[PDB]
Amino acid sequence: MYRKGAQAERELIKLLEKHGFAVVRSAGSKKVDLVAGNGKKYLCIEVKVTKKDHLYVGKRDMGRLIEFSRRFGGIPVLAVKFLNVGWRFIEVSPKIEKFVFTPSSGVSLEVLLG
Amino acid sequence: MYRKGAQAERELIKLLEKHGFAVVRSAGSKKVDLVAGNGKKYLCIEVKVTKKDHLYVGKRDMGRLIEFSRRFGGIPVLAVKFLNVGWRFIEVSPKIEKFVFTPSSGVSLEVLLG
Repeated sequence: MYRKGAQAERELIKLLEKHGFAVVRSAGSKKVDLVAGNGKKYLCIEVKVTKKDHLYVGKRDMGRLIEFSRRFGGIPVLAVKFLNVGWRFIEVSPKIEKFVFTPSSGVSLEVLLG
Repeated sequence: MYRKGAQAERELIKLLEKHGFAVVRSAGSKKVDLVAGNGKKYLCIEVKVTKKDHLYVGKRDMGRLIEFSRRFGGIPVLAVKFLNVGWRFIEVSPKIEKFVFTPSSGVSLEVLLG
């Protein structure tokens, strides 16, 4: 186990924990990368990291995130670390046809409050 | 890096999914083994396996379980697979720290849920 993006995941887990959330990273790779919760809000996260100012994500992966989050009772979140601007969080919808994003598509960790 | 009873954990994941739950297994072994949700109920689970007809559960594990469940906002659950008899569950109260678990002192998956 341990995806190639394992280091990025660890960093996020720390950020989230730093904000009062309990978090676990998945051992298998057929669900979502992380699942977090603080008693009020519940997050199901897919983690990515890029050097560009835009990123393309496959339907398969995003469809999986949504189906999982829906059944679990958590918000389907794509966390992207743009190696220049910082972490951006995007709540994805099944209405989306092509999953390509820029930072303005998401919000900051804090803003993601609720 | 892989824990004993990973086979039992995979087994419990299927059972839960049969009941409508979305579930992930933890990569690290410092939190809880499984984390589940169905849209209205959230479970944080500690998985155990024994060839005996009883199992002593320590203070350290239960304290770890209760604390993580409290922060995450899920029901702390101990799940034990008693070979030659089946799975048994018990929602652990924050007022208990150690105990000997037997198949009868626990409940079936159906009752833990409904």
